[PDB]
Amino acid sequence: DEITKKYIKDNIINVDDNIIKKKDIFKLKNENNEITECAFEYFESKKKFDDDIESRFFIINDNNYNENINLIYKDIKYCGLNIQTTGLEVFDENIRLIQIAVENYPVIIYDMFNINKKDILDGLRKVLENKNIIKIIQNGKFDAKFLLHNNFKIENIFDTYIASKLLDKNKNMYGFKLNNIVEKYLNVILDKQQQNSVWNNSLLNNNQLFYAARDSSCLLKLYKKLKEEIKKENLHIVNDIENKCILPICDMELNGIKVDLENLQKSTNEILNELNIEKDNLKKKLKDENINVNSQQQVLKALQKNNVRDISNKLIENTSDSNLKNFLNHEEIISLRNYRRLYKLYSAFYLKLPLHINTKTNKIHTTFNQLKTFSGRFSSEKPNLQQIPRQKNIREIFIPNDNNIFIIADFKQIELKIAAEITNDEIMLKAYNNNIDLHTLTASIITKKNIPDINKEDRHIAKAINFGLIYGMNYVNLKNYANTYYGLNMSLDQCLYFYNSFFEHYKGIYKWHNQVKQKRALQYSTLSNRKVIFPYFSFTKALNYPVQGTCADILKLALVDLYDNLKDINGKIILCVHDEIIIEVNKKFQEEALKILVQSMENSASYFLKKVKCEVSVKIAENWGS
DNA sequence: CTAGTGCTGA
DNA sequence: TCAGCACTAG
Repeated sequence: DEITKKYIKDNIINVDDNIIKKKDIFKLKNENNEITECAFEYFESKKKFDDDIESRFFIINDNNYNENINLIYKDIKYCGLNIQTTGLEVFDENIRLIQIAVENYPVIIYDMFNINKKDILDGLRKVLENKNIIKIIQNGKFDAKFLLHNNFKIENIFDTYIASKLLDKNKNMYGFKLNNIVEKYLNVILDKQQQNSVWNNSLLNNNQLFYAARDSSCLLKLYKKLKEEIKKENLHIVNDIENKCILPICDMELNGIKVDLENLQKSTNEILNELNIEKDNLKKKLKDENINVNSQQQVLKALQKNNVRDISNKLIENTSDSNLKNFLNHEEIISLRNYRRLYKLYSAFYLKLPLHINTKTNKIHTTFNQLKTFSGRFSSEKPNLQQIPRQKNIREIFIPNDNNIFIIADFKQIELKIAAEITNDEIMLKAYNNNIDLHTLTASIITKKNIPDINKEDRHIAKAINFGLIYGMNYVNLKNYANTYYGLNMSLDQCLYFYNSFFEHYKGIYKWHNQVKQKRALQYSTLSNRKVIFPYFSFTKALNYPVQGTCADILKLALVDLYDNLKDINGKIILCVHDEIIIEVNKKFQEEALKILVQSMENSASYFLKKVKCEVSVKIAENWGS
């Protein structure tokens, strides 16, 4: 039909009319700073949209290309960037459209599947690569991944999703989509009713492209309002750190971590054989061949039948971990706990990892979020690399690529040092400046011994108590935390003495607790001014948000600096979990990468914390579990 | 024979 | 998060 092929030469198919090809004379400055009149071709919606957002759009392909269109990019400061892709997986999908939105101009849509002259993208590469031009994106991680994977270099970025998330102060988890944000801040409905229309086809319908253009032009007005809103709330530091942390995260996701298939198979066979042996032993002990070991009620009934009792001659009724500890003087329950451990490992990690390794490259690629967590720390999904077992044997599976070497660096006592800085405790700072660990100090003041005499067990009691009480746990509740997560058995009188002694000397933390509990404020802030508003008062969250948020800020600034400092030796950032950062470098640059990483982490720590000097433990490792 | 909720730990 | 196990419905 002639109506549907009116603009087929530009790879546009007309569905419901509502499209007109119009030519107008534009005014632009030549490279020599001379106003040169140029005539372009742009498409417009025949039926005007009720909103004020821009809807005109160019389309640049192999034939329609005009050399003077690059004059739009000259002497700009912000540009709206949005890309449409054939699918979500970066490795199995290509980029369909690149969209650049420039103020008081139509959006420029690059038809990637119909571009073959590499000079067509010459100006796009410069406008993306320039550090003085701010690129506005929605969910910038996705677009940055897709652009970097396709040999585009992107340097500056301003994610409207990040600004919207920070401004809401973690009040709501859902929302924060382009329609929601634009409705909230501009009072305009984008009509995002496109149900993920077909993009793989070379021809694209009218409504698809007009939805694409309005999703890009609206980012300029959102930038204008959100910049002022961030400046008003003094969130510019956190916003800048987060925006610059997009590229490190995308680099981590693209690089991934390699998996040794041979060692993985060997470990899987060994663990499965051990599981079978333990299952047979438990079957013999439970005296029920048909019993399903995994069934909770069945094992409860079996143990009840066998009549394993307490020291108080009390029978078990729940197989929770805390309950199982009380009953340990029988072989049956020991075998049951061992089997539970083995089964948890086998069914959580070994059998689940092969679903995540890509056979095309033999690597695990993770999805890193940076604002879903309440504290602000990174969170990983699909393969939850934070949920990997911490045992040395398990982590030995992960290895660097061929002809490379890992460099693992992690902070020491970062939460405690941040707490000392924020609360301004007189004694903690003076201790740290003399090179004594706060765990050692806590152990010494508890045990009344001098610093040299502290053993490892006292250090362990200190490790429990310091993390226990800094976040406001009551002395009664210290028992459960100590026994559950460290195995120490403590008498409540001993806990009372520990609490009194701990808060008698560290005056700063006591004053901090008193102020936070007296004020009962609903708004809290970190040292990067990342603000959060809780629905109601929560003492533990109140005392925990500042330190952990500042730790997240320190790690993010470290990644931002490290990504720039590693470009000389082609280092690859692989992972960032807890207070740990992993980078792979070639074996020739083994020595320099260590100094680069140490300097980056130390500068990041010293930017925020000023009283205390942070130290980093770095080791050159052949594999993760070294 | 397939669907689910509802409930219990690792 | 993640897995798995008794109890309603055709």
